Amino acid sequence: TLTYPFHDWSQELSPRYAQLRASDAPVCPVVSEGTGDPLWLVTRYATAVKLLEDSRFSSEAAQASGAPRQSPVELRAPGTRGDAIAMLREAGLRSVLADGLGPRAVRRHQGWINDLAETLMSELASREGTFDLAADFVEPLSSALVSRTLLGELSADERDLLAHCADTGLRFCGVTHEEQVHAFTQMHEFFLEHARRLAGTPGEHLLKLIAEAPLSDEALAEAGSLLVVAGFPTSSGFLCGALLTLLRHPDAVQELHAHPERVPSAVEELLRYTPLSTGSVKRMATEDLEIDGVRIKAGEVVMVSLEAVNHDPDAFEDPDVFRPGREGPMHFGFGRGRHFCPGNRLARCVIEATVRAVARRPGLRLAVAPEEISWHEGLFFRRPRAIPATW
Ligand code: HEM
Ligand SMILES: O=C1N[C@@H](Cc2c[nH]c3c(F)cccc23)C(=O)N2CCC[C@@H]12
Ligand SMILES: [Ca+2]
Repeated sequence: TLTYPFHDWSQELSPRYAQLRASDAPVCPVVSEGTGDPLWLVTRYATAVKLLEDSRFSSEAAQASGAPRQSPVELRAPGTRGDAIAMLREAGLRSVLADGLGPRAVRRHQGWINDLAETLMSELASREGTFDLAADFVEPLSSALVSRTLLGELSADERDLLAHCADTGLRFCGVTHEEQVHAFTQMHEFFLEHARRLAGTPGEHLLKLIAEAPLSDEALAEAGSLLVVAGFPTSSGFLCGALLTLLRHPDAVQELHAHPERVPSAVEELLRYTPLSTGSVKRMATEDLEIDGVRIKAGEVVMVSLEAVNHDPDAFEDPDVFRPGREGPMHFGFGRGRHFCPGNRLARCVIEATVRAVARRPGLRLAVAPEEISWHEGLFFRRPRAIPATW
């Protein structure tokens, strides 16, 4: 009878996650609020590891059209396949995805990424009065990341369209079903017209490397939509949430100011501590399976809340405490197993650049109380409406 998700749109995690984590079962039945579909939900680290590293629990089958699902609408343009990352790896493009997303891409981009974060912070520090870290730092930094490393150079209008399509499509509520679907239609039709054009510009952005490698307009458009939904609301949501975390922990920031070698530990702890998705990664049983004693029938979908797992006290001592340099296991902020986020290198690079830009300038603080922060309600990927801030 428990419906999913739990409407915890701010950084305050729903109490249900601890309730289920403490209950007497390793997986719990829920019902999708948006479709009425029955789903399984995992909240414990030990169980999550087992699930996400068993390839008989399939991601592609859970993303497929017609699957039991937590989203109110299918997350694809009608009539399209909607599984770009599989299609690209199927077309033999793993080596290109590594060149575009891996350590060589980070070496290519980290210089300007850090120059940009400093330039943005410096411009804000030269201003008299208050400013908005969401609109004045995160949005330009994450837009530049998406443009220069993933899509190619976008005009302001094009960026606004894609950002709007992501915010409208990647929702549990707040928009009608047909508005939600049409957001994917608009983005797909944008890339049907513009994906190849974007590839024919200067740069080494991933969509270029995909278009240049040894692909139909429909496949390249699916790649563009993938890069928007995978890179834009995630990075912008996470950077906003990590800034809120840092601004609430001035002692930790002061330690990073004094000991810049401790920033990478703080980046990893932010990935554990700062919640992002309001839903769950999901996988469909491709045959009858058993997880810690509970039978999962072929075709049933099992969900893992990364947020729940990252706050599991059996995994992390004092899980609700922001503690850079804690010595526990790998966080789940990028997932686990074969589908571990391939954007994790660029993500870490932009997070580190943000953490260092903040640590170099102590005194940065919120210009309102944490409870005065307003949150977009119903996004898959949490994001505050604004982060009023000041020195
Ligand atoms: C910055 C650019 C990013 C790109 C290009 C990117 C790309 C991707 C792609 C293509 C996938 C699908 C992999 C698959 O299904 O095999 C993925 C998964 C994932 N990403 Fe990212 N990502 C980015 C940023 C982020 C950030 C900032 C976070 C979190 C802080 C994140 C968290 C995740 C997680 C948890 C998954 C796993 C989903 C699952 O297991 O089903 N990503 N990412
Ligand atoms: O909310 C949602 N999460 C993702 C899974 C996820 C968890 N964390 C993530 C992250 F940080 C980056 C990318 C993805 C995720 C998913 O499958 N969704 C289906 C329907 C609802 C939506
Ligand atoms: Ca079905």
